[PDB]
Amino acid sequence: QGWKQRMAAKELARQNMDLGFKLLKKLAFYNPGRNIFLSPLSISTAFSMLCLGAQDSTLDEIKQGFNFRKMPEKDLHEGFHYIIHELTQKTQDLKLSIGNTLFIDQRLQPQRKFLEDAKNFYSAETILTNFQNLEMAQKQINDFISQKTHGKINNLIENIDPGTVMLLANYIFFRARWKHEFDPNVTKEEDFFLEKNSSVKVPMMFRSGIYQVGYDDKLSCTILEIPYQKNITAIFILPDEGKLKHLEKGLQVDTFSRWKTLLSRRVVDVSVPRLHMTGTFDLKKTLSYIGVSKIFEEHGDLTKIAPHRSLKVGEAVHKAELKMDERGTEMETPLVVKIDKPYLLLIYSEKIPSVLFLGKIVNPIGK
Amino acid sequence: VQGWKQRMAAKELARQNMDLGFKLLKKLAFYNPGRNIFLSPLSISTAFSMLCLGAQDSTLDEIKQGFNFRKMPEKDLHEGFHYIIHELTQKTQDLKLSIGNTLFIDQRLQPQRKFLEDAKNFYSAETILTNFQNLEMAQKQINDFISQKTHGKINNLIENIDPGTVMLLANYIFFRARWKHEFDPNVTKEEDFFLEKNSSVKVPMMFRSGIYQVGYDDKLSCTILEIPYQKNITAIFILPDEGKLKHLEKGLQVDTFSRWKTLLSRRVVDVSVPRLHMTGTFDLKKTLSYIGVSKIFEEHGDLTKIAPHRSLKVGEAVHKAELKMDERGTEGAAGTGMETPLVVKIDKPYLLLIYSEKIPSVLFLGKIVNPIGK
Repeated sequence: QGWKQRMAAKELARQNMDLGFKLLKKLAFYNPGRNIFLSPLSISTAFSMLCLGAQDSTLDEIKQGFNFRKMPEKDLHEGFHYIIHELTQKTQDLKLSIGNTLFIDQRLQPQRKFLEDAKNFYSAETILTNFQNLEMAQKQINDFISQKTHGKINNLIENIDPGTVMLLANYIFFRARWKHEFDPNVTKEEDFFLEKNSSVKVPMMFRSGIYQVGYDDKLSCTILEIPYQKNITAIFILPDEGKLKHLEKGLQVDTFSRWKTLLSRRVVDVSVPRLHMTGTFDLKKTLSYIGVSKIFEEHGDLTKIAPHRSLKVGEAVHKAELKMDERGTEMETPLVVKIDKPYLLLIYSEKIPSVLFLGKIVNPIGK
Repeated sequence: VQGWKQRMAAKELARQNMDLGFKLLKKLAFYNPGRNIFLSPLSISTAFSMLCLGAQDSTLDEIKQGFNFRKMPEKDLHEGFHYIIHELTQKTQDLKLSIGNTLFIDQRLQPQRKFLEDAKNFYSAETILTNFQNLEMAQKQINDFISQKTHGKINNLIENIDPGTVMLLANYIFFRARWKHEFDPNVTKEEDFFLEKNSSVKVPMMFRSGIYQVGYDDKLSCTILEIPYQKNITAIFILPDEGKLKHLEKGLQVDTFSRWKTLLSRRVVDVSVPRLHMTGTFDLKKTLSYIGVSKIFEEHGDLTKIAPHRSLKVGEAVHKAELKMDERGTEGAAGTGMETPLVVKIDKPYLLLIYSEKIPSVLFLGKIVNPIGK
């Protein structure tokens, strides 16, 4: 019946919503005035997969920071196997792929149990790499990712710290058709105001129709939902002028369960910018913001990966990519909501409630 | 009319190119013994025929001499290769084939429009401006372009750029195709591939039983198998008997293949073919030295039609061919969804030829000494 696997996925996806908001708060604090676009779910798959090979302090600190301690390990890996499988899709209405690749030096001896578990549960490959020549190792890695991602992720690695013998690559892609397509001709190049007096011309889409919309008088932010076809929803949170920081600080799962109350089906004249977002994150620095570091340190806890006490994830990279355009399947006083100022974006799956992406878009055409 | 003249030029160019390929394979295997040699002689020819659009005097004459372009007018040379590229270039489910020519020129130079338009119209070749004053950035700019254009099939094309380079040529070709009759991925076991006498290695070995054009040449002591693709292309496996590959290389010609075709016949065969993900990268400066072409990589006054500069020369030139051979193929056409089966196991060093049938052309030419090596 898949009942247990689907329950683990729902609990893991729910707990992951909390992680996403914690990372967004820290990433926006340490990187102000910059786009922050990531996939908390994708990041979680990578470090749940590493729990297949971690022990003692490293394993406990990973489960603590990601909140994996609430369920058994057997169900943790069975839940993520369900999540990845359901999501992993190459259809016309949804192009989604979650990639996890662990590069290990070829002189080390990866354990077969880990290798097979990582491939079966997470579809994660373990590639032998020549970390004795970092110039060669960097070329091996980038060539592998470029091939696997069909030229979408090229030059994934641009620097390898000296001493690296293991590197983790996490990458995700998303391309979905809206429930009601936007008119490509009504899409004009409008202004996106970076500040109260700083503008840039960006392609701005437009459509009028029924959307669940509201306003949160606590955070002073408007909430709009533009639905995708394949049971996914794009949630645009447009804060009022000067309340973006206030929104960032107060964002919580309690806020997520609360915004649902303020929604209602209404006719809205929506103006949404197009997006082709790519986010690259050093997972060593990012995870430090949530108290995970031992996995990137030598403690002798990764012997189940390769029999060596000095083993550690020397470098870890996350890459999130999303393309939002007009493609799609196809009453009262019209409302007006034009996203023409810094906003937050959440791509929320409805089956297996999961936050696929979490974005702070300060410039839809910046990079 | 009907494209007859263009299609005749293409056939004459493709035929002459078979001779070049066998000449290059012999020289590359001599200077690179015990290694896989996988290249596309046709792709290399498109690159240096395209440069004939902008070369003059000694450089132009030496290219036409070394590549044997002197036999037909230049108008027909470029119309023939334009036809070859057009027919081959496909991005369908049954065949993904693309031949790429990209000229990277330093941004201080001014590429001439006549050359740019002819190279784009006849050969689909792009001319991208690069900042060769920062060689690290130039190498990443180039490789990222190729990876993006080829969807990650041709990666890290360039690995080194000599200081002073102001022009760089990248020629690259990749290949994916569906067999006429797919192989069962489940029957694909890891069998032995004998690198030498009593020296074996485990390689993924595909298997299928069906009708194939097969034969055997008791003179050169080699087996000839043809596994056809769907879109009018054929994989030609020449399997020498143990220790007979070296003799075969010395003397391989089109005449040899024309004779082997006599020894073929449609027969039921239990074929065992290794899986392949071949990549070959070649410095075209050294490769073309084996056929007497060098001036294009030297400073003469012959490249002014490309860019007006007295010191202009092709500072670097790289060829990269990429191919993947796996089980993918058409479905539902064998048995239900005849005679004594023969047995052909490609389990020792062999030659591979990807042969186009409309415009008889050797798309790829490979010496596989180890299907999982290199």
